[PDB]
Amino acid sequence: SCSLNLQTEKLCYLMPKHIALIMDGNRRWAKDKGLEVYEGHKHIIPKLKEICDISSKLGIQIITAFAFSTENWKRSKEEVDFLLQMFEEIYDEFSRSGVRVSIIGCKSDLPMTLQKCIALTEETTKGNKGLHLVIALNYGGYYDILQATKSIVNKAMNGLLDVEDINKNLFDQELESKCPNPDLLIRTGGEQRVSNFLLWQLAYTEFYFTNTLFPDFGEEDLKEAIMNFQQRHRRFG
Repeated sequence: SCSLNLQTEKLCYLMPKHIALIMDGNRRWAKDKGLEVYEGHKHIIPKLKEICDISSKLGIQIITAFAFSTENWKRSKEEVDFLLQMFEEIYDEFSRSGVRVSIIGCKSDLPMTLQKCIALTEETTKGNKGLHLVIALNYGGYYDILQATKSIVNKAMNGLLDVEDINKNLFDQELESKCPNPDLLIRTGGEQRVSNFLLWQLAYTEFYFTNTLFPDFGEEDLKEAIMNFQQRHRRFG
């Protein structure tokens, strides 16, 4: 059965509280400087830290950043190997910062070195009360919905819930990215797609696509995206 006409609520009841980031344009950035792809990749973590510090001053509370999609597993070993090595630098950039860092995604597929850096990073930052950075590493929208579905099937087979208890709120509590959902998605590098980043979480998100390449994306670029977000609310709010 189904019924939508008496279903009120809404998930989790002018500045965007939560920004989702697709950090694209780094390979393109390297190629048009005549640099190896690896020189572009090296900009990702330090640029993400720079955006966190700017965002924290503007009163943004959450950033979810798409660091490593499941599609990365389809590139040359050397490129994957570079990238999985490179993300250990999350410890160096964030462990002694004022940013609270969580990772979402399938940790088990990552080298135990990366797994332990990730675990150390979450542990040392867990007490920071400023911006919460969620880093999506080996993460997909399909993955999040499937791991949630599996969790609900387990609960049902152990008599913890009835099919009639399955609703927006119950499902949401089982996802790795939970509401409050992103108010604004920013994608750099010119593509106008979400590339299986978040699916469930983007239902009411404002989409902002810029041709700016991630390594050129600075405080000015961010304030422009936010002012655009504010004019959309005056027009459609």
